[PDB]
Amino acid sequence: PENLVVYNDGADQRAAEYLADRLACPTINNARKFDYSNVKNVYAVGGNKEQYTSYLTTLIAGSTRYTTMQAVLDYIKNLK
Amino acid sequence: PENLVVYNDGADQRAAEYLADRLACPTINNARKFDYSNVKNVYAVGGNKEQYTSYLTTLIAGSTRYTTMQAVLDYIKNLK
Amino acid sequence: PENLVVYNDGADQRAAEYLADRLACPTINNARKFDYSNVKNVYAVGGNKEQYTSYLTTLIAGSTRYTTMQAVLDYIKNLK
Amino acid sequence: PENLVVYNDGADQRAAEYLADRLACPTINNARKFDYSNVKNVYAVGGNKEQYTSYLTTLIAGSTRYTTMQAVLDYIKNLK
Repeated sequence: PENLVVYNDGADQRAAEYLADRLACPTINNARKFDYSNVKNVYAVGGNKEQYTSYLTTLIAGSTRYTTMQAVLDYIKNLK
Repeated sequence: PENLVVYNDGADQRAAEYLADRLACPTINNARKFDYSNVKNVYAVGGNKEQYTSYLTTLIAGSTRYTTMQAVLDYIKNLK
Repeated sequence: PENLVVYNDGADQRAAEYLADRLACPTINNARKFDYSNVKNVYAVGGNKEQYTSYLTTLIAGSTRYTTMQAVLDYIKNLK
Repeated sequence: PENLVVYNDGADQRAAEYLADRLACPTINNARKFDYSNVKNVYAVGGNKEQYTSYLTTLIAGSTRYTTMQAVLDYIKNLK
């Protein structure tokens, strides 16, 4: 209900756990059927918006697994 | 606010993700400072109760990483 | 060249890391193009044999992610 | 015997798996007692050299989990 990070099976879970560390919050596998309606900030890591809940707040993703990870690190480093 | 699974760095994350799959819920690393007061069911996987929040509901843990995993599988298999 | 554990993206990596702990060996993601010809024992965790190298020695897999994990634990517990 | 990536429990495994993807090779947990003498290139991700085998070839590590990950991405991106 404050922050949640969602990811799909595979390399993107890696990036998601780094984001979850910085935000001090939980992660969730997108394959798990879940009620996102009461989560304040829903972050998605990797892929496209259509894969995720319509309650998504922020998508962090690049062209590859490596650039998705770079995008997360950029996001983490530039938080104020 | 329904279910959350907490784990410590290492092998226990493995067991936690299996439990989170069965419960269709998020996981959280115990190193992340987090407010557990509004979570209905807090599950902890591995270790002892003193490592975790006082809002803990269910600890699933054995003597080793392998028996902790066995305990989680037992828990999953026997849910009705 | 003694032991190697191979897995596919997702839950099966979890089981593979438990097996790799017991065998004190490396793991490899099956998506990585790799030369298996010089590995003495090739273990695969989850799925079917057709997914993996023809140098496969032992497949440990069940009907589900949970029973694949059970099969690995059985294998670990019963080693002499 | 060509490439192997070693890591310690925790966040550094994340970076190690990205490196292993790029190099198409296995990963190994540093807690596993292992014979590194016949591996051509031994990569370590995170921490200091004293934690790892003396057969280590390349250490990729920063001041934090996040900068260790950045260092791996830099390494991956700049390979020719």
